[PDB]
Amino acid sequence: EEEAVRLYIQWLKEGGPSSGRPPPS
Repeated sequence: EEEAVRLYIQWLKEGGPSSGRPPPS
């Protein structure tokens, strides 16, 4: 189950403040 993407894409994608944040990976 994707804990992630709400968490991961939460990092970078659409609503994700990237460039200066550690990802799920």
